[PDB]
Amino acid sequence: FHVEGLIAIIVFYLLILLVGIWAAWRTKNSGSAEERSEAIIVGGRDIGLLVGGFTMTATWVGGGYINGTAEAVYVPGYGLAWAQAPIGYSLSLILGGLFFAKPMRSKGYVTMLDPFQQIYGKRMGGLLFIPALMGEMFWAAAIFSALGATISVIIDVDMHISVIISALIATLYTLVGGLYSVAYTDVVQLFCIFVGLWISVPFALSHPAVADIGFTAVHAKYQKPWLGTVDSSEVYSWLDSFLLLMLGGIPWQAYFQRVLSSSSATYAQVLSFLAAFGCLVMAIPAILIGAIGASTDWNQTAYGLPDPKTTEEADMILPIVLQYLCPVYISFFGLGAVSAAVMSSADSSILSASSMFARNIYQLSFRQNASDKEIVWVMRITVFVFGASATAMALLTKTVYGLWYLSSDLVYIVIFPQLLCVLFVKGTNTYGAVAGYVSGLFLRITGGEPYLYLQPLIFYPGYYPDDNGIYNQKFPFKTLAMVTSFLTNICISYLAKYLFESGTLPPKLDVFDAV
Ligand SMILES: *[C@@H]1O[C@H](CO)[C@@H](O[C@@H]2O[C@H](CO)[C@@H](O[C@@H]3O[C@H](CO)[C@@H](O)[C@H](O)[C@@H]3O)[C@H](O)[C@H]2NC(C)=O)[C@H](O)[C@H]1NC(C)=O
Ligand SMILES: C[N+]1(C)CCO[C@@](O)(c2ccc(-c3ccc([C@@]4(O)C[N+](C)(C)CCO4)cc3)cc2)C1
Repeated sequence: FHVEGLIAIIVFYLLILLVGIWAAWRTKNSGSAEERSEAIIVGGRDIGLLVGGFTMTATWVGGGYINGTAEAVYVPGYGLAWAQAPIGYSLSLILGGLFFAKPMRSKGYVTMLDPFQQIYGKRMGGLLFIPALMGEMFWAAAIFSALGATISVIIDVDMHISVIISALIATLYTLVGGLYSVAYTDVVQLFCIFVGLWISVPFALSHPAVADIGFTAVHAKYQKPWLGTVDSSEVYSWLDSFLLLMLGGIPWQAYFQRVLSSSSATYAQVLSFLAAFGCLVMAIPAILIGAIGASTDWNQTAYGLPDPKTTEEADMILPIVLQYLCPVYISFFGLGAVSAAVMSSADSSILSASSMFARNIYQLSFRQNASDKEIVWVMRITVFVFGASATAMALLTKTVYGLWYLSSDLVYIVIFPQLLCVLFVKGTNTYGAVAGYVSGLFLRITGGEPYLYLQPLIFYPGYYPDDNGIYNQKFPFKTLAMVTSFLTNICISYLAKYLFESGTLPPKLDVFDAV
């Protein structure tokens, strides 16, 4: 109901949009003359270390990660040792920039699936494009729903209007400016989230009511000592989640698009390392906010005796702290920081998915004669369509976090093993890749999603028949699936690639090219 909140938010939006358009105008005429087909997707192959590092740091830290870290820190049963998102992201980026992204940039690509369409073919590229698009779209939709909840609670305005205007801003961004605008707006929002998060903490910390975390950490508190141990019963599950965050974060058109624009491979790996450092340094505010929220005495605050953890409203602790433990003019800063992180992740995801589609699907499946113009038209139209679909998914999907998680498992199981095979383990043909993708899909689908009821059927040891009926299992069931898929891929690919010249084995038939 605060009229000045609308003023501040719209001023922020208009200013940063002006920055994005001012960035796009200069590089309107950039790259080669006939580079209109690929200027958007490639970024001119010339960005600095600073810009790329800031962009990647803003891309991974997109608000949803902040909320997840706060939840893992705050919710009882969880703990700081259960907040594997920051550490997972940091070591994922370090491993990426150290091992991968050297040969991905040294040769010179445009999208992720370039090795896929080079070694398997267009037929496999058009089938492997789906998981990345689905994952990016559901991630963006979940982050949008988070933004809507934050707005609808911090300000009295409804979530629909704010979500739709933010989506309109992102669509204008990825229409007008290809990659330079996204990068410069990423640096703007990264600074914004840094300053907002690190200015909203001390005011809440020194509240007269909340007990100091210097003691509210070890002995006995209202919620729980927020450290959080790993149960001897379940250490596999934590291993599985940690592995998923380490490895499933590597294959992503966001990071791959950022590395595919560095001026040189060395600058690309330094970009990845600096992005990891930035994620590490931006982790701390989320942990501090979680500690602040966990140490409160909610009865004597303005929220009331029913704690958020006791009202099933704990899914959004950070806005509660922002709007209750801090005054109005710092609550606005915190809300702006959250919105900026959301926009960074949203624009990165939309640009990545639309780039992948508009290049790889369109050029290599439908049209190659329209070499320059219709390609840029396809990118802009696809960006707009994906923005509209993001609006629809954010608006009318009650269960979107489950879709986000399911797409994360799908990517981490099907994309990473094939990417690793085509990069480091040569000799694999399309037969083994097809079989491994099929096996991974079967293992994921028949294993049963915890948040819906497609088919939760497995005799997996340690399956837990909880109250809602989702007999989920505590054994990893995800890393074992991915390792089985990768091993099956490599083994049968090698067996076929040798068997094709043995006997009546493939003397005549060739389902796909093998010689
Ligand atoms: C949660 O916080 C509330 C404060 O909003 C606590 O209420 C407080 O309760 C005590 C105990 O009754 C009140 O002290 C005395 O209350 C009587 C009425 O029963 C009154 O006639 C006396 O003059 C004296 O105030 C105290 O006033 C009250 N707080 C306020 C602000 O009025 C509540 O006890 C807390 N929950 C728990 C479990 O302690
Ligand atoms: C306890 N909950 C609330 C329910 C699910 O388990 C959690 O601990 C949780 C939260 C987030 C994730 C998560 C998984 C994948 C991804 C992602 O798609 C995001 N990126 C694409 C940004 C990189 C990593 O892959 C992000 C977050 C996984 C588990 C959070």
